[PDB]
Amino acid sequence: ASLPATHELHIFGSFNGVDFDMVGRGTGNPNDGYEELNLKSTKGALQFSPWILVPQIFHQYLPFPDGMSPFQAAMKDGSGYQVHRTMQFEDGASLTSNYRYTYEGSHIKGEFQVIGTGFPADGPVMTNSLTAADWCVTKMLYPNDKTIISTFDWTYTTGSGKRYQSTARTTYTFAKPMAANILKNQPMFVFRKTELKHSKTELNFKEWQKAFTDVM
Amino acid sequence: MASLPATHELHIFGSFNGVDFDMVGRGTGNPNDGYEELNLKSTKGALQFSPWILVPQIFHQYLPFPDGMSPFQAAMKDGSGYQVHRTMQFEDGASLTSNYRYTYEGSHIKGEFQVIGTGFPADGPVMTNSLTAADWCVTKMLYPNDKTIISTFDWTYTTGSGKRYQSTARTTYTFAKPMAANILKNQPMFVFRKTELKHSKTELNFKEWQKAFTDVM
Amino acid sequence: NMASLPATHELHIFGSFNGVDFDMVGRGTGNPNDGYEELNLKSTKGALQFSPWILVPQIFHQYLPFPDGMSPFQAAMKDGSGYQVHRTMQFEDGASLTSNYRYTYEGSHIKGEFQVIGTGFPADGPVMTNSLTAADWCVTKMLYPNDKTIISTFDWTYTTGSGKRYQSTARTTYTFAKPMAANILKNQPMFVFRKTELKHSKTELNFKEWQKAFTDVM
Amino acid sequence: ASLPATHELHIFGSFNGVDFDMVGRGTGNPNDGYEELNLKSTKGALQFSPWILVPQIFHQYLPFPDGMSPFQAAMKDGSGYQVHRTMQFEDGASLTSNYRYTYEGSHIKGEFQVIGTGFPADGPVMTNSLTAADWCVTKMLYPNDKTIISTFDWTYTTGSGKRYQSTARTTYTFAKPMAANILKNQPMFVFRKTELKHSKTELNFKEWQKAFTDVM
Ligand SMILES: [Cl-]
Ligand SMILES: [Cl-]
Ligand SMILES: [Cl-]
Ligand SMILES: [Cl-]
Repeated sequence: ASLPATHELHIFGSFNGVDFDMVGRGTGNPNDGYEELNLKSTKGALQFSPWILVPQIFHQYLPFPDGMSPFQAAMKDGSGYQVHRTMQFEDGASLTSNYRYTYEGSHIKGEFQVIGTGFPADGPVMTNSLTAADWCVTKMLYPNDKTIISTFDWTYTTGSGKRYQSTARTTYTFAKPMAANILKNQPMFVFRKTELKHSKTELNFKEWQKAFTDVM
Repeated sequence: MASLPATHELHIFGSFNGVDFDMVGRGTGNPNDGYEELNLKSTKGALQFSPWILVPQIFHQYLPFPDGMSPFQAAMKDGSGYQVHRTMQFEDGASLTSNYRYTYEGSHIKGEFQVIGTGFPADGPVMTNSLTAADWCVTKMLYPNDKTIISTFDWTYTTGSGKRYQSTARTTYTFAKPMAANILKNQPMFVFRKTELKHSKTELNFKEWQKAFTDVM
Repeated sequence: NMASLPATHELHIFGSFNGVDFDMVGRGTGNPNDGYEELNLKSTKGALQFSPWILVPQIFHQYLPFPDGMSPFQAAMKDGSGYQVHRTMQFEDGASLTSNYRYTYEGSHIKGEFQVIGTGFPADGPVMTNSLTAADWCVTKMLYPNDKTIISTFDWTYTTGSGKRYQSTARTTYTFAKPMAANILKNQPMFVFRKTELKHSKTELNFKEWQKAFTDVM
Repeated sequence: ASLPATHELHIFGSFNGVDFDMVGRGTGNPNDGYEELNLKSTKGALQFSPWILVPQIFHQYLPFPDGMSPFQAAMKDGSGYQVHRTMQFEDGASLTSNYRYTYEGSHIKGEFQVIGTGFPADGPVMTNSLTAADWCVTKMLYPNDKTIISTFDWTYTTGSGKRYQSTARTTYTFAKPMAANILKNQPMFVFRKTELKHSKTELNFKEWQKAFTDVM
């Protein structure tokens, strides 16, 4: 019906075969790409660094340079989209996820399944040694009118000073075609910053986004 | 009643390019030589994609090792079991991720497989139903710790045009209890496999042969 | 002494594509205050049997300024210690393109020796059929795992005559003889937005590049 | 014009921008794939683990199950082939190389250029922590009559107990078309074992090879 004002997320799955589950609510601004979110565990203490859930934890808040993003258009007309993300880490770990949304006016309900495996017991994720996520640029292309393929190199800083790297690849599938003005402008880049304050069981997340085809 | 498997059943489901699919069926196998065969039928009408893309998605509990039980077999016997997480990244940009869960009762396996595929082009061999066969394949397995197997292979199909359709496969196995020392000593462990698939748009018959080895010579 | 940011450069670029040798030589200029470069190259061994677009971005980061001052490439030229470049590119159709760049400096002038080896480009692919029409505008990500190394990554795509893009994954390692300055090392990651243009025949090309480094667009 | 009995190698290039150069002589058996090689450094002590020159340091010794490999056939008629190898390591290092050959009867002369970068100072290569190369299966496909694409996951055991991994990819380009009996029989696998006895300045290398399409 309209652009998003609020949202809620049920995020669940497993890391190294041990189940996790978090729920919570959030808000954001569709005019500038800002979004905020609180999450609490429903199954006790998290076994892994909560930073590994960034960027898992809402592009319906992202505007484009000259109008609505395809994500925003898909929310307004109700046809929507599905997300499918893969992340391969330097130390052999793999993190795959799928996002499903439903829309109630200006409210979004997220159901995000997230499966992580192969994270070494002594690596930065399982030892809670991640400190921050690097600022990041995503490259988006449109191989057809109902598909976005997004790529970025994702890196955390760790307590040792070494970075922890992964190669991210995200596919968006739309039920209806994206508008002609979106498809004409390829590639579309998105710069993003994130912040996360976390405990063993709870986290508060913030994101800022800016889309651009050109910086000159 | 602990045993190696004689029969299995599968519920396999998920989506390809945002379109849901669901199949169910039953199979048998020989855990002395890695043979298995499976019949599946669709529960949501005709499949929108090449049934070959469900191989190798569609049971390593049938695989023996050269010196004795595989960790897959050992985890079935004692009932502690394992989970499977597979990622396949295709040459044309498509991605196929999946997650396998099992339950056991004696010599019978019940499989619940979730499979999500996206980014398969409209004119690619998956969506045009142009995959003709799966190449015979060698998997490499390593054990980074006593409860994890990392499996890698280069997965290729033949197509109608003669061009092969390629993907890079990575599979993680996560066990509830430690694998035995006789398993962990032999690294890398390689597995040579062959597959056959007869299919319509609603039904398929799958066969697989397997042979594990550390040394060809 | 003549320690300087670059005004001019020359390039000898050579190696092979699908086992057939090629060799080009030429001269160029640029503006190290805004990242602009222009380069003219001519073949010394006949017609190029591959799309000249496959030599982008092979065909000078000494022209790139950073937002707050010199880039490490500029600083390495200014003091003469310099750097080596090692680039790998893996293409969607299974082709492989690896290269190594060596430089010498005389004041504001750069001499480049670039070795470039391409293999596995299919006979009916867009490179060997001269079907590449342009290179997409592109954002590179740079990180510094130590004081003498830069690791760079980008997803590199061309438009083609068929209408569908030709993709590769690019990874570049820069190795510096002396440590990079602390102010450079503090600002990570450093992104670089770039545009390119290429006019070409089978034996000659005119290349243009525009660059803009940034840690933040907001 | 002959199958190989002996060979010599000049291997050179750099690791992390530092030049290296080795020369030496070897023998092998073209009827079973065995080859042995001894090399000496010409620029003093090597600054890296000599294990990182495996598998860099002669498929002209490899037979196929139905006769000559394409590598053997290319030597026997003199048309030959070029090799182009890329290896991407788990800690961010890259190793690329190019091999050229000339033939003098049953004697091969190899000129191999090897460039390695991004090997961290505390990684297994630069600390000399590699203990052995894992036994390995290569997969070979022929996308056309003059090209072979070789893939393998390459791992060393180390002194820490953790393996050191890379993803290896090799392209062979032939001057003449390979024979029909090769092109139809895809994929071709090759199982190999290696042994290395090394010092800072000298090494003895051994390799055993076996090509197969089916082990049932
Ligand atoms: Cl994304
Ligand atoms: Cl597997
Ligand atoms: Cl770069
Ligand atoms: Cl090889």
